[PDB]
Amino acid sequence: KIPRGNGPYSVGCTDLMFDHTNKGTFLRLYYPSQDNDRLDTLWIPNKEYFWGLSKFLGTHWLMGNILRLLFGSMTTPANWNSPLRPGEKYPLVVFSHGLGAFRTLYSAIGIDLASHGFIVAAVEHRDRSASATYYFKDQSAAEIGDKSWLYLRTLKQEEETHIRNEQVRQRAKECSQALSLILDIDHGKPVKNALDLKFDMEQLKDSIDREKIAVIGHSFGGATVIQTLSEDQRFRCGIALDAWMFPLGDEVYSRIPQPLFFINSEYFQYPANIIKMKKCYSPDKERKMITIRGSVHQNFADFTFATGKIIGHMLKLKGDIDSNVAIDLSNKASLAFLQKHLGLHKDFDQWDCLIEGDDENLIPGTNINTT
Ligand SMILES: Cc1ccccc1-c1cc(C(=O)c2nccs2)ccc1C
Ligand SMILES: [Cl-]
Ligand SMILES: [Cl-]
Repeated sequence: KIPRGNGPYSVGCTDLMFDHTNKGTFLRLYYPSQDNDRLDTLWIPNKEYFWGLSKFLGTHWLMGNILRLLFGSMTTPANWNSPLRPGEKYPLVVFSHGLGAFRTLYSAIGIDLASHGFIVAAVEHRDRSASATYYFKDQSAAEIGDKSWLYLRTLKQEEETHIRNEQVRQRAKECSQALSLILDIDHGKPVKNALDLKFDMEQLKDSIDREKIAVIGHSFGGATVIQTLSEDQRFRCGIALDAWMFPLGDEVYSRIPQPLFFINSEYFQYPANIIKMKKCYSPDKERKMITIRGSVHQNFADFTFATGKIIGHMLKLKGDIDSNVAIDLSNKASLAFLQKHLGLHKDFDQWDCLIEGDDENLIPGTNINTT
């Protein structure tokens, strides 16, 4: 089980694709919901995501079929297509997934943020960093639901620097484009969802606290946070969850005026990566860094709740720390950070001490020595 949100709001979930092309926005929306008696949300909704997952893990696509057998009916505790909770303007998080992931795989984060009164737009990237994604070749294909699938691209050694940087820049553009889509919907601009789903986008009219915008992401998505902030000032702060810094250009590091929070796992980080995080620091800039004790890279993803403790530890989906304990720390410290830098009038400041790494299961800053 993916945990339910800890906040007071019920959580809805829907998908939005606009336009229908490989250049349009595809996102999964998590939102405060009016109702709590809908069907739970299908975690991985299409067989082709399992094929892409199997390719990314370096197995035969038939292991994809076995993963589908084991996980294809798994749900996440968000009310599918629930009406939006009316009568409040919600701050907006745009969320960026890791390499091999896609929009649906950070629901523990998305649901928790929504349960505290956020709208969350979890982007599906079309940079070939997702294990799979889909779109429609044209308007006829969209109408009949004839999906075109795009699978993870594997790189040769000498494509690494260049293609990862091309990908992070496309990812930033996709985050900006998703923001603009949501902001235009918030006006009441008619948008016809390329997916035929029983959620009226007209509900989102006048629902966004238009100045309270953040970008959050894991791993590749953590780099995407930083790229996005340097190029789109509409984002007011960023949270990089165990950022993989390698994709970022040399130019970005001095170009991030917004507050930035690094939440790291203990066992992923390494000096080359920490050195790159430290390049984002300047005395005029607001920077914070914490490390979750006993955690691994995938503690931020829903894969951490998908198996038992032994299989979990074996597959590096779980660390020595309990997965619920770890995600609570990351989500609560995130809430306090967003309250501070978005200027929210909630009670998230109760977790301010977590921003400083002041907890038995937190390391202030980093465990990694860079000398
Ligand atoms: C746990 C799980 C459930 C359903 C499909 C795939 C997985 C899986 C996932 C990873 C993983 O670490 C990642 N996959 C994509 C991005 S990270 C490693 C092993 C397994 C079995
Ligand atoms: Cl290193
Ligand atoms: Cl790790």
